[PDB]
Amino acid sequence: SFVEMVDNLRGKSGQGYYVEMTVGSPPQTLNILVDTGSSNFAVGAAPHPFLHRYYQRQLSSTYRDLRKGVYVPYTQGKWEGELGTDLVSIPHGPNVTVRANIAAITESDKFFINGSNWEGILGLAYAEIARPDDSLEPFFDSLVKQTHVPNLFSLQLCGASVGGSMIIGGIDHSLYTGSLWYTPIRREWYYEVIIVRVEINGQDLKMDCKEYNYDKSIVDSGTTNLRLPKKVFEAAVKSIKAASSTEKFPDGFWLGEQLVCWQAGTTPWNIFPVISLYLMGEVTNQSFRITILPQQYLRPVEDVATSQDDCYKFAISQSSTGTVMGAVIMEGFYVVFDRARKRIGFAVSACHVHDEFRTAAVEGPFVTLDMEDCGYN
Ligand SMILES: CC(C)c1ccc2c(c1)[C@@H](NC[C@@H](O)[C@@H]1C[C@H](C)CCCCCCCCC(=O)N(C)[C@@H](C)C(=O)N1)CC(C)(C)O2
Repeated sequence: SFVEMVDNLRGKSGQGYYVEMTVGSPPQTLNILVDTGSSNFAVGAAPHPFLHRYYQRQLSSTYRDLRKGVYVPYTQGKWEGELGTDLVSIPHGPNVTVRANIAAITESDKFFINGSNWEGILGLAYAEIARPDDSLEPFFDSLVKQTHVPNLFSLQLCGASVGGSMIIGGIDHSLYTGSLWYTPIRREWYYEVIIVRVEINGQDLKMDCKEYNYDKSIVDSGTTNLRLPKKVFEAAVKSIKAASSTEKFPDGFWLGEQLVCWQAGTTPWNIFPVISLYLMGEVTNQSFRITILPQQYLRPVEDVATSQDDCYKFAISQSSTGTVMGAVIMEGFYVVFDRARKRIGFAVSACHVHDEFRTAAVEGPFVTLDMEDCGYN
């Protein structure tokens, strides 16, 4: 019954992907942002200028207050609220209903986005990072523990405003081509992985592979960009600037604030390089790579000056808190979060990103020595 979940995600570019859910009794319908970078299920529960609707506890006969507060500070944005429980279901998901923890958001800061169509957040990562502490069982743990839904999910995030699929409980073989390559989940808190090699247009960055994972690398659908630690971001940008020196862009573009434009249909894709991330494999001394096209890290932005040009923002940004494989990296791949086997699988998506010459890829096997030395401590 996975066909029912195909195309159950929507979103706007740079504004995440959301799925429809219901909370309470009688059911209250809300759009919920799908976030593999956090572990709290939370929904707006008080008026807010950017909310079209909100969770009204006073109307749900199944609401149970927990007499406990909560706040979550993300990389950017934060909210606070009240903890409680209620019945939750996913209309275009498994045909079940679970009692789960819910944070009713009463105040927020730079969290809700003006005109985004979602009103809450579904953190799908592990208890270790739940707020206030790891005793607040996350939604997906509740789902698996109360139903027979198998302990895994897969995300097919599509670019161009955007759609996708979240298969809860398995893999839908019509959503990808080729082979699935698995990398171990290093530790169950974020979806942490180990990057063992980085190449740009086929040229190795020749860095201590510990630099790629300082102080961690994660798979995070709640983050738009590919976020790279200081030393890696500098090497990658320098490499990307040189490959595209044919044309000139403001330094505010390489800082991810200014947008570059071109005539409608003349974007010089061929001057921007492909980025290959090599990930630790399942077998000794074995890795595999995923190749990112520029159509992925040049995020198209809606120019409302003259809707006659193609404009983009550079979606690779600097980090001081580790590598983040954000939504633009996940886009065009089918990503399997195999919690049951502590591994994350990658395959070319059915909605893969098109270049009339190059293609995104997931290729292996590759031999890599001393992969364990690349994890940071
Ligand atoms: C568990 C939580 C406390 C936490 C704390 C730190 C933290 C993360 C999670 C990890 N995931 C972060 C992730 O969950 C958060 C979730 C967002 C607030 C969800 C709402 C906005 C979704 C649509 C616009 C995305 C813009 C974007 O890209 N935004 C807002 C990054 C900067 C971000 O922060 N997105 C990443 C990392 C580096 C490990 O840092």
